This record gives sequence, structure tokens and C-alpha cells, in this order.
Amino acid sequence: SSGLVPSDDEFLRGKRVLVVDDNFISRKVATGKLKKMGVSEVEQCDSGKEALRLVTEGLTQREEQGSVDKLPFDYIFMDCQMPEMDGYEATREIRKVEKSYGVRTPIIAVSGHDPGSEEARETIQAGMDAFLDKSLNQLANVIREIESK
Ligand code: BEF
Ligand SMILES: [Mg+2]
Repeated sequence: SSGLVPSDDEFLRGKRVLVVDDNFISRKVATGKLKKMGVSEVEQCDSGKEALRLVTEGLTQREEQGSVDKLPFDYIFMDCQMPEMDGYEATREIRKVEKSYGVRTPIIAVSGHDPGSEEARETIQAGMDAFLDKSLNQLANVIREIESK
């Protein structure tokens, strides 16, 4: 399954995206798909803490410069299961950093399996926007749904 949490080679043109995944191969695969959809800029990192850092720094910079776009990333694809700080905790911390800027980055949970009851709960509590099977086959639909909302 894939959905909201309570060709296409120009599909993401104009867009800047962050891929977060502790697995080297998953990360490359995601960035590949996205580059194929015309993504203007893909950034990738290998942990929740790194993600947190890039987002924190990017929001501060954009605020300091009076940037037109205040979000450093139009979308973040967040792997759920990672050592140390998982995707839930990182997303929770990202939402807390965001409060002071009055913005909300779309964050899409990425996992190799459908969530159980506990993960599903964490999904909502963390403040993720959507959830995407790692095939990434539903990527464009999930983003359209986010955009409609
Ligand atoms: F390590 Be993940 F939640 F695909
Ligand atoms: Mg992982």
C-alpha cells in the first residue's frame, strides 16, 4: 500500500528533494527515479540526524537571506527504519524546528513493508504526510494527492 497520513520526465521540474536512507543502494535508486522525473536538485543523506541538520541549516539560511522559497526541500523522502534516529524521530524533530518559521515541508515515509499498528501510530504522531512503498511506484500519485490537499 501507499497513501496519505491523516512519461513524467518533467513531472518534478522546478523541485528540490531530499532523500534520506541508511542503505546506500536504496538511496541511489530513489535519487535515480527522481532525476528521471526532472527533479531540479536532489540531495541525499544517510541518517535522520543528517537530515535534521540539512533541514535546520537550510531553513535558517533561507530565513536569513529573505529567500523567495523558505523551504530548503519541496519534498523529503524519509526512510522509516534507520539506526540511532529513525525516520519517525527525525520527522518529529523536523516539525519542531519548522514551528519557528511557520512552514511545513511535505515528508513522505518510505518503507520496505506496510506499517503495523505501532508504526502506523508513529507515522501520524511524527507528522508525516504520506507513506510510500519503497518500489516508489506510487510516487507521482502520492505527490499529486499531497498537492491537492
Ligand atoms: F529502512 Be526503511 F524503513 F525502508
Ligand atoms: Mg533503512
